[PDB]
Amino acid sequence: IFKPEELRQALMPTLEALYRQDPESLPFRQPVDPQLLGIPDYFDIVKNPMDLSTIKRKLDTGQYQEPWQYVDDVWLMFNNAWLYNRKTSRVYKFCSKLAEVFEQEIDPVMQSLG
Ligand SMILES: COc1ccc2c(c1)N(CCCNC(=O)c1cccc3c1N[C@H](C)CC(=O)N3)CCC2
Repeated sequence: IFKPEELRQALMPTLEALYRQDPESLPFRQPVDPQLLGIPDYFDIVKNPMDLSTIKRKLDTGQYQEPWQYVDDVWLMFNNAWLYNRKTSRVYKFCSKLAEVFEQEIDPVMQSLG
């Protein structure tokens, strides 16, 4: 059983590491509004949108029972971006950088949580 405060304390630094990436985190910080962004087919392609602010809210409000659910949301965010965007795009390349950062951050943390 994982207490929500323990998950927050352990996992939030990994999320903060993503947020600190500039310019790479910028398209990932807030939920996608497809009409506002001029990408009206977004939710047709991306069935389960995810973004950094949603993940933070889930940690803040105790919505994860176990740490792999958090890892899965981060990876969902990445996979959505690699699915929707062209390989030359900023979002695609930025996603790839975030995945590099996340891999390094999450490893010791997951080992520590068990
Ligand atoms: C589009 O690339 C950039 C790169 C840098 C910056 C911005 C936009 N802008 C705008 C940020 C807001 N737009 C997006 O978030 C976005 C736009 C088009 C497509 C995608 C968008 N992002 C999500 C992940 C959905 C996605 O899969 N693809 C801010 C200044 C910095």
